Amino acid sequence: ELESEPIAIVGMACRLPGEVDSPERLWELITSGRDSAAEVPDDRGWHGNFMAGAGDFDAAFFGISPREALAMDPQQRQALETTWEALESAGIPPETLRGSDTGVFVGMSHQGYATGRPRPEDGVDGYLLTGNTASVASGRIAYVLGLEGPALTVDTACSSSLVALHTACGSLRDGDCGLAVAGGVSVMAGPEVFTEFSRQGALSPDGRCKPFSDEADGFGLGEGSAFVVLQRLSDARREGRRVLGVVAGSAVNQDGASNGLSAPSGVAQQRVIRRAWARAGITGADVAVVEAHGTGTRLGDPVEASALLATYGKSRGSSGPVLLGSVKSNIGHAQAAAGVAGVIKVLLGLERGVVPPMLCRGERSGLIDWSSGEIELADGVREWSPAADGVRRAGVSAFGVSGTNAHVIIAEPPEPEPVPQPRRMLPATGVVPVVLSARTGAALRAQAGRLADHLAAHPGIAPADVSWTMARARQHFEERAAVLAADTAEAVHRLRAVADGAVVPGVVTGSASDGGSVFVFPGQGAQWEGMARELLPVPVFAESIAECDAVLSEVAGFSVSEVLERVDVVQPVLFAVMVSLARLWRACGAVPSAVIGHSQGEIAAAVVAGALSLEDGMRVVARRSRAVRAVAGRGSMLSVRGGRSDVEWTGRLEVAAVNGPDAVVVAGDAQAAREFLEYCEGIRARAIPVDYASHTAHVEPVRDELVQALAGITPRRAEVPFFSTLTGDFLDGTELDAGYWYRNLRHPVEFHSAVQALTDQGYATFIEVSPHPVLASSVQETLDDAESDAAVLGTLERDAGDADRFLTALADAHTRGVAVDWEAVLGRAGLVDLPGYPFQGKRFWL
Amino acid sequence: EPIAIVGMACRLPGEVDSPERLWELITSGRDSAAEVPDDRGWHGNFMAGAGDFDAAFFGISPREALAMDPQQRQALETTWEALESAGIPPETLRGSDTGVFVGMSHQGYATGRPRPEDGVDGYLLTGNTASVASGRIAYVLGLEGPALTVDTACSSSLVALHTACGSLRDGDCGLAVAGGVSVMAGPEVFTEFSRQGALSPDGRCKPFSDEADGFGLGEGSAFVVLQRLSDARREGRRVLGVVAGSAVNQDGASNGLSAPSGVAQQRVIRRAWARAGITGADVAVVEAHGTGTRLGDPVEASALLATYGKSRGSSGPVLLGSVKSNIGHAQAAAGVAGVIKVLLGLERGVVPPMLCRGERSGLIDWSSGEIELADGVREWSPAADGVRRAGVSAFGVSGTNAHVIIAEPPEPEPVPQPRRMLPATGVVPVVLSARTGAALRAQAGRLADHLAAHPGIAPADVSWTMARARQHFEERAAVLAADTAEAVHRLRAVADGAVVPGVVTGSASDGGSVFVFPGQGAQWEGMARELLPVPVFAESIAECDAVLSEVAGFSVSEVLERVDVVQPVLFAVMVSLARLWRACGAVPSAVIGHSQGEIAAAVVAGALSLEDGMRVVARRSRAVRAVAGRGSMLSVRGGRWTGRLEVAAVNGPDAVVVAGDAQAAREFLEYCEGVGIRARAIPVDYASHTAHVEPVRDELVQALAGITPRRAEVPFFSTLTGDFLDGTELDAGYWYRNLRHPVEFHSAVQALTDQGYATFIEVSPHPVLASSVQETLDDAESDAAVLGTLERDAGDADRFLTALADAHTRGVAVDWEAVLGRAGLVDLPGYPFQGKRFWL
Repeated sequence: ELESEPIAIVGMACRLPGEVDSPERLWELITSGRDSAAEVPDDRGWHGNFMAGAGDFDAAFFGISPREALAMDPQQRQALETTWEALESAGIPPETLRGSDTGVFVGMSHQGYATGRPRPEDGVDGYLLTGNTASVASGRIAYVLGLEGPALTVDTACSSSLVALHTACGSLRDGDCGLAVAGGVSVMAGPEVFTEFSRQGALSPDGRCKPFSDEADGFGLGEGSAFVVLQRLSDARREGRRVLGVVAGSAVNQDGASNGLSAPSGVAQQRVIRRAWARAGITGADVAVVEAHGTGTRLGDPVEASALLATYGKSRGSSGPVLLGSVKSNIGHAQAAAGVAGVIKVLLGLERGVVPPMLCRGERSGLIDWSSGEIELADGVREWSPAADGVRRAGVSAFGVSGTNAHVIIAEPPEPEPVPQPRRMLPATGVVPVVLSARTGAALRAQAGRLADHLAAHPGIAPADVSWTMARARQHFEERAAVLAADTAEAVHRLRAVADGAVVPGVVTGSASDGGSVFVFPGQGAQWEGMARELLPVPVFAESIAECDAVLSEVAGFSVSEVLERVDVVQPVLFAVMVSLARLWRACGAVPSAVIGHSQGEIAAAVVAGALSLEDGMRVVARRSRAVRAVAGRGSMLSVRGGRSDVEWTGRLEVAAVNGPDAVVVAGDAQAAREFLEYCEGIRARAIPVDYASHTAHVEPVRDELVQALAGITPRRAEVPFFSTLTGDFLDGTELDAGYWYRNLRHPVEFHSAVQALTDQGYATFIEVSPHPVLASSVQETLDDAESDAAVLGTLERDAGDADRFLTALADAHTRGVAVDWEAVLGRAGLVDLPGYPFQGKRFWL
Repeated sequence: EPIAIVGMACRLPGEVDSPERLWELITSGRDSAAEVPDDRGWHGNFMAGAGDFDAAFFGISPREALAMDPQQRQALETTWEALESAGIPPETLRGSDTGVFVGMSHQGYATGRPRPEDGVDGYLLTGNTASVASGRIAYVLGLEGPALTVDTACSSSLVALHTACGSLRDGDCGLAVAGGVSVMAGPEVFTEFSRQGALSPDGRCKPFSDEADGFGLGEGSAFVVLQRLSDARREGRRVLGVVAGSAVNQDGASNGLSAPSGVAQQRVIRRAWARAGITGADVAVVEAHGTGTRLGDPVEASALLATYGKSRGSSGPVLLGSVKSNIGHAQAAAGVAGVIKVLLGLERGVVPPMLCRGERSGLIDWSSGEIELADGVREWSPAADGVRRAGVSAFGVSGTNAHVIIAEPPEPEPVPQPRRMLPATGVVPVVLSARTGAALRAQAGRLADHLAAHPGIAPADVSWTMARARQHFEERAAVLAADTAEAVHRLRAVADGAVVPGVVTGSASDGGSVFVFPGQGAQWEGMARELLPVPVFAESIAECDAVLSEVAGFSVSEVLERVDVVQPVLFAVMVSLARLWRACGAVPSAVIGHSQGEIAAAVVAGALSLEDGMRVVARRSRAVRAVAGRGSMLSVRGGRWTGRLEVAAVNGPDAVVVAGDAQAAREFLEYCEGVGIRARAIPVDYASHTAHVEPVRDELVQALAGITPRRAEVPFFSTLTGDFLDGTELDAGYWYRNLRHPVEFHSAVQALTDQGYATFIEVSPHPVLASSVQETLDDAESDAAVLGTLERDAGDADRFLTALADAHTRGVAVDWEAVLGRAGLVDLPGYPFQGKRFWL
């Protein structure tokens, strides 16, 4: 039950010359047949291939000071940003990795950064050693990401990154980690490496590698950053990762005693090729493509070609000629990153099912025996013949100038076992949310512009995939935005709206907060005929509604009563929609730090908090609302825009609620009200459709009777902190007896007071759990008084009791920082390749 | 499989140049703290010879040696030493799947614009890029397994050791070199840690002491040779200990890249026990990262308490220590250093001690009494298993951690030992070699110093180790000895350049060896009877006896002569001595013969079967007997009655044999006694190589007419024709013209000399022609050497062992495994490196 388990490549990232800043841009360069040879930049201080942004670093993203960033070797910084991008390609939000066996293996050597004396002004003392010692290149990644498997920096020159891959594959097979980042980085800071190869006469004047060409006259120095994410195939499939290829086998060895430390030996190259085949249990006939070391040196190219001839050339059998190429023909010699660059080239190929081409410049080298016809240069895009197995495979080679050699077999990934897919809460409406996050607003804007450009340049991409990917395969940062969209084109328009600062429907913006969420249960006038009907397909919701039907009939003979009103029906139905909407938020991941209610709302809130069972909570609102129909006739209520005290004629009307700084309820005698009302026809007052006045003495008649009816209820300790609008503070759920429920009907509702307290205590998000926003505007006004940044949210709305509205609410709750379990909401779609985090890099170059 | 440590080597501060010196420094409670050297540029711990390097040894230019990072030079010389500790002649590893794993980081060498006068242009980069530190060992030594350099700061060499083991388990290589080297060339590292305030002003690491106040910086080489236990046992290597389990993890998010985390340390310790299939109770010793940091040491102690301190259950407190207390923080070699320290202990069966200073840190919960500081030497309790174990930690400042369980080597499955070729006589040869004469004397003195300081080590172990477990270089010397005192005495002679009995000196050479077969008077009564115990010899005498019985009656008449018996018996002794040389490794490039000796030479070369050769010498001899009585031959010192004596053989520039009629010889002798010309008769009544034998011709040529001359598998150089003969030319005629034409031996030795042969071996019971050959070589101004085999009144195993040693000193290939068999590998000084200082 143990063997060389296949290792899977689940992500990849690279920064390479020729303006390549992602695997996909590398594909463009290779199919274009453009190269990157250009003159050395002046901004370094002393022809070749150079990275666009070698010295740019989003230092603030990773919490690194600008002084330390200036001291960090540009290789340390590329490795750190490219590691991040690789995990994003694997679809792993890097936070989930903190405390993980994840290992880091970085191939690298020294390139002459920070060799002068430190200009004291720059103030890099205390940072320069750590910014430039090899082990830190790998240790820093594990520090910044909280990774806890092995972290090593390895130097074998040109093969460094393939040796790092080889080591990570053993680490994974051995149990030393369960996920690994492996790759290499180089940035030619100083001119020492270029100078030594010039002196040797090893560099083409072009700056271009002409691999296997008659025009080969030396290699072109390059640089870059190339990283893959490795995982044992079993763990990959079990976690449903998107496998890009697999390392079927790999090998490492040494030239030994060649003719000069740098001299190449074809025999060594053959043996390393053959150990790889052995580890992978294949023969050369099973490999259609070879991505060679391929540096364009007159004497080395034939050495490499003779060993391919002696290995891949023989017994090709059924398999036609082997295709041969080298990515150095487009980007130059990327030194410590050369190997994995090659590996990312063949992986791009596997995606598209074709053999990646090479910039063939001129005629084949006359020094190579092509007479067998068994090796062909990959001149343009070609068919990738599977092997007799039906498996496509490639071979990648890196032969370092210190004599250590590597060869790796990359194979297409096996077919995944199909698994039963999880269900998506909320019926499908074609509308999908697409969420964005960055560490600043400029970065947030840039993310949105890039997603829009990608989706415009890549249409046909399934919006469900962009939705799932940006919610499940990306980390959520401080500054957020979300865009509802029914089809790709509507996404681009609204993503551009985020990008350019436009307010537009279907687009929301917000900052994520530490503080808790408070569920506001209003009651009052949240009802509308036909409410929340479109949510009865949702089992979480429908089930709550059904159990509510059971216990209502037993206590009031009533039920759904919305297949197609009056106070002792409306209140038992608004109770039911509110505890149901609450359970729906719960099952979508919004967990309440506290519950608060307005009058009857407090009964749904006590249920939602666990202080009263669903049964007792129904009985309390059924026999509280039957008891109010018994003091009908005389009595009514009115809303009065304008704050209390100013509204505070006596003995017939009194203040019965306070809802915000600019909103009060007054109640008392029916006629007496019309009096106040038509008085104000000359304040924006308005009367509530009521035949009685609660929170007044008109209710003392039903006291004792109510208290009795609800004497069998059993208040329990709450699971969620219940804030009493009566007491004005937190209250053990045992204290919610009939007395409390009478005193709730009689005493005045100090709701503005409670919202002020909860704002004082630092709660961040108020979610009105109701079929129509009733208190939301009043709460929003209270927060403006306290000059607060707390956010207020509705759930459903009249003409909006649909899933599309709850989806909108989920989108806004998440944008404010409420934890939406997007897995439970958008089930589990596939991972699509979308732009990475939009690093806001500044230049640092000592 | 378990990976075995089969060799080990280290250069460390405190004058430590070998694992034994480490044991010295550690058991005598001294430390190496001292001021920074002046000669480096710019308090700590420093290697004595950090900039010394034997560039000529590795064939490296002095300019390239100047450009090379001392870290690269030390790694090269220490890798050699570790290979010698393994008993592996490094040349036998050329073309081998041997892996090189080098832990290392940058340390400030070559940081300034180089003085053009230095001439480093073109070597600086190669001599300072990290990959070349391991790539160059693979290059110099021809190794072909993986070669990596790795940097995980203070854990580098244990991570290196961890990677090698996985490489060995994976079949990626079959032997690995692993370790770490650091040399504080410039002061950067020192300045940084000073600024941070982590460096004790003492320069001294005080691990787990209340007096801890920072660590002291240090440097070092520490390397071990690794091999799968199966393969080590097969090759019969000496296992110092086994890497039962190793683990590597990272601190992740500690309170700073440098901050230590105990959970991280606990987890890596427990992964290593899982790989090794043990629990903390089974480990008696922990060698720690130590350092002596006020805040670091308690994190390490807390993690050790939570693993090695829990659930010991009547196994006693684990012992605790850190070699940094004696040598400081070797940085990249800190780990293997600690490994070598616990290996030193495993040898002697005691827990190696630590220089504990002051009182135990009050920052540490000693209250369970389950962890005890390794005060002085202690008993190493084995575990219930019965296996002695130790744990070694190295925790990197980049946050990478390693813990390694070192265990005692398992008991070797015993195996029947190969037989020695020669009968044992308590006399052993100990052979010496190095690249220059100076180095040879140096190796001699260090072996004498070593033997003086460890008496009662067996001479047969010294013999076997020096002959089979070291490479043999250009300048050689051999010493014969029957006890250690005598070896010491003669080894001093070699060291002092003095001439003494028992001691031979010489230079190995490219040319081949010629087996020289005389006839003459090599015989003596009872010759070689002492070699009959040796099967290869006995079997050949016995097979001669048979063929001679069917051509005469005599046989093994070497117990309790005349011509038709002596020439047959000399023949059987020479061809048997030839077979003994060959079973001992000596390949003849060519054979040459003097008269009847050519028959021996033709049989040794395969041109005649043993029978046809016996037959030729038996008849040829009887032929002489027939035409005897009158006639005589005499030796005459001088270069080369007229028709009554002629020259019958020219043996050298000053030696001639004159033969003729018996009376005319008596006349030539009296004249010589008068005129003073040195001459003496040869006890014979015949005159061979004159017309005196013509009579018995046309008779032997008929008796030897059924001989079957075959083609020779060894070039036969005809003294007769003075050039190379196909063995099918060796017909009866030849064997007659051999008896009648005069022996032009001197001319043949000149000829072979001019073809570049290097070594002449007289395959005879007594060296008849050897002094003449030397005379011939002296005049050609030739550096070639002349060797004998047996000797009149010696002729036993001792004289043959002596001959083997002299042939080895001159370049002849002696098997040594065939002559000595297996014996014990013992630790003896390494190659005597002759380093000049290099430093930019």
